[PDB]
Amino acid sequence: VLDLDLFRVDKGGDPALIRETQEKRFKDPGLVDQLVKADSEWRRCRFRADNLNKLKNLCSKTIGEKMKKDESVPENVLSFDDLTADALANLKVSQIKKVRLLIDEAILKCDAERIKLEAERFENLREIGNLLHPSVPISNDEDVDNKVERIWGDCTVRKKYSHVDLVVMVDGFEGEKGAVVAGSRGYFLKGVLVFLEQALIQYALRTLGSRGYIPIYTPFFMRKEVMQEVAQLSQFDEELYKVIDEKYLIATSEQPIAALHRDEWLRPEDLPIKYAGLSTCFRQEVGSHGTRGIFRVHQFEKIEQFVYSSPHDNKSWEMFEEMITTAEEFYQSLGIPYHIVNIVSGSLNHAASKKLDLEAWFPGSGAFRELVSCSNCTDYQARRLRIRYGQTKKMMDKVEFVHMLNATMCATTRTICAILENYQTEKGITVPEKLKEFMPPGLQELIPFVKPAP
Amino acid sequence: VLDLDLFRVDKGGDPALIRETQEKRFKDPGLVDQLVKADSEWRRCRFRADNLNKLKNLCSKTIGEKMKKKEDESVPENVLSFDDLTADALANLKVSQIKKVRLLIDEAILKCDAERIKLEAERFENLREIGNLLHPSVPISNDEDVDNKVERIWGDCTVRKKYSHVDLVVMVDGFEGEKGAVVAGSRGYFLKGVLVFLEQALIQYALRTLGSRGYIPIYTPFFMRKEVMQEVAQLSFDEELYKVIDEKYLIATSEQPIAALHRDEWLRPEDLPIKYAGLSTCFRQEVGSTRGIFRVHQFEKIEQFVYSSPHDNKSWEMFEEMITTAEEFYQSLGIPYHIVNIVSGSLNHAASKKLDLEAWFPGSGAFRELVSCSNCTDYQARRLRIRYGQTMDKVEFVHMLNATMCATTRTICAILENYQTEKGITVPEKLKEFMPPGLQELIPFVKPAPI
Ligand SMILES: [Mg+2]
Ligand SMILES: [Mg+2]
Repeated sequence: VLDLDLFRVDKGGDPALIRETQEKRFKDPGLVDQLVKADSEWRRCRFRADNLNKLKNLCSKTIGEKMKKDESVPENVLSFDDLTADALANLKVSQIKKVRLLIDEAILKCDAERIKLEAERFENLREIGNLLHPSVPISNDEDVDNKVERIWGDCTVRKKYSHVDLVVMVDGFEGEKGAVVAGSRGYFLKGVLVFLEQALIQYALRTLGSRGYIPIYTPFFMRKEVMQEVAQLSQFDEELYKVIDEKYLIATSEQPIAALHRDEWLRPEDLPIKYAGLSTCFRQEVGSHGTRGIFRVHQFEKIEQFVYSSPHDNKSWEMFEEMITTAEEFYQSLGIPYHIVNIVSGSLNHAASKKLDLEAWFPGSGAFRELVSCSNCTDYQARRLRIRYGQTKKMMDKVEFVHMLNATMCATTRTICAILENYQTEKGITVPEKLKEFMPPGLQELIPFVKPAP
Repeated sequence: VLDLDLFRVDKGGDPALIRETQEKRFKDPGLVDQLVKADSEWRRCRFRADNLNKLKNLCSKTIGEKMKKKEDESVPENVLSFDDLTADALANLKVSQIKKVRLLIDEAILKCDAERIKLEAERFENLREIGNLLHPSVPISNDEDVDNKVERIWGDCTVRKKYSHVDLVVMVDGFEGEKGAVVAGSRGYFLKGVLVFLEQALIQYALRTLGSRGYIPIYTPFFMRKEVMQEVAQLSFDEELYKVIDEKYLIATSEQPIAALHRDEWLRPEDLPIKYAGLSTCFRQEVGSTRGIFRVHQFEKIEQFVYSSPHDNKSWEMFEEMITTAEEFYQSLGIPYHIVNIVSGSLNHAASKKLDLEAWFPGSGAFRELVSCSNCTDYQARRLRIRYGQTMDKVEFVHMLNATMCATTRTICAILENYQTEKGITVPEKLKEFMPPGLQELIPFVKPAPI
């Protein structure tokens, strides 16, 4: 969520800049005007209600000195404007009472507004997205305007089989009974594919590990209270699962890891802190209808990159590029062709300044499909989670919050499909060099077709 | 659930033995008698009704040949019986006699619709509560602590070492349980760094070991639909699992999804044994109520699931292979342990026998179970309807055995407590190959102990 001081010109903000961003994503720019308005009303109330406190006091102190010594009149010329220490000392105690009653009744009307405002403010702030990097293509149309930045390896080449067939032909896949047991799209992974996935996971962990990442195995479900801080409203509907306190099944490894450092002060010598998330992830995936394979599925393992960065100096954008670079070199090494894609503003979620997708070329399917997504969220989440930049070297008006980035480096199911269609040959699927050491004996070299293709 | 013919003496049964068993288990010996009664009442109704009918036809048959070939008294008394009314005695009784005898047979025909209800009532209710046959070796007691039999011991289970698994897990900087309780709830945890690596080593080592002994590794869904989770899982809906919303449950073992894999199938005898190494993350609510990774709500588990032939000793030989395979595993990891034969009182209804491998924790000064192996014979297979062969005469069911070979967090604790030293945790030889460089000799203590 954005700093409120950004919506206040007297605090150094530019409501105009945010109005304009709200336009670059495609969303209501008035959502800003309503926030400023409600914020201003909020702020005037705190001011006016402090005046009323003084007027009430003078009232109760004077009704104080008059009971140092029933009888009534309607008697009001007094608007609170005309009300003075002397003006009231000339009045019957019954009249000063009916005035103080008009004050405390106004002081309460403030508290009523303030309350309905504090919310109308927070409901609006939640729906206003983060500032965009200048490089983001401005469009609402994802397919036409996503912009291809780099290409690598041969993305033309066509091969014989789709990954749907190949998971059967090597007999690593039970989708019929998986569909009975867990519901639609449920699956079992058999044999070679289990050993293959373990190799991927090992190679990824080794990779990130030696680049400085700390492998971390997350809990798979989060408290509903911590979840609301790390995700958005369109998350709790589209894909998350409800569990019974009351908890949600994590859709990524970024959720628990963000909440890991919550309400804490990270020291600059310690940044950047890089984690390699290892988790099983669950997505309800509403909107994806259209039959089946292991590619789009409700349950899978991910290896995620999560980085805590300093706010200053562009160290977070430097880290951002370093993060997608790590992702590329991983797929480079496994010999998967891909192209990097800069996602349009309309398709970014609220916390993202910029998003890069690495999309692999699937030779069998003859399509690009997304293996990786990479985001810089700057301080948007950090400020909700209160993760503060912990500098000891000077004195500060307001604290600064760390930058947070997350990339999903490897989603085992999708990556496996990618490997399968790219390494597929005749006898079977060739095992990628970088994975051989991680396969069991007899499974290095090739993975044979044991069964015919549908 | 038991084969109904086991209750029927003339079907080869021994209802005494089943009673005796139910005694040995300490469950209710009565539930047998009830069902022998309801079963017999129905069958008696039925044999009467069927056999009383077989005579009514032989009444009409030889009554047919009578007027056709050639040739008025009361009913002769020496024919009314099942055994005394036979083809011959009908001839000497003429006809218009046979006619009247046939009216007495029809007066005695009854409907069993009333008795059937009662039988099915007993089956649906009681059958599920009569436990499986016991292996001769199962010690008979209801008190585990005193009467569990220790069959074997390996390595030195006396030895003490300085720190428990609770401290080592901190000292290696492998655990954030403070901040994992914030995120996931009570007992929630993060595993980090060296311990994420140790565990991937274990999973790799376990799967090589099972894979090269002929097991097919299988990665199951981590949740199943409420409907199917009911149709499969053992009486122990004891543990409260977890609920997901779709109406789904979070699995507590791989055993449930896999069992559900072969449900309602006929299995080629040629193919058996079918051996699976199940690999899944498991979720246990009720962790039992000072926080380690030993008792937690979520952990990875590698399980052995075997389908076997019902004939001869095959499943009991299989049972021994399985418990052995595990011992050898913990042996190669250099983990001291003893095998425990679990008493009759404590067995699940489906278990014929259960062996527990309990490793020794030097730091803690305690035995804690890393492995449990059970042979359920055809008990569950019969309910799941997983059939042996013949894809007519009496149907047979496969035997099913299952053992959890490695529960990663528990195993990891055993390794730490046993391999601890002054400098760090020595890496166990068979694991070295699977760890990253810098981790192959030793896992260092980078933090002071929580003292
Ligand atoms: Mg996607
Ligand atoms: Mg446990």
